[PDB]
Amino acid sequence: VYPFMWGGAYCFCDAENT
Repeated sequence: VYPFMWGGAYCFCDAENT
């Protein structure tokens, strides 16, 4: 459910922090 930081955050870490 948390494929972000797991394999590589691309939202809360990218979506807003590109």
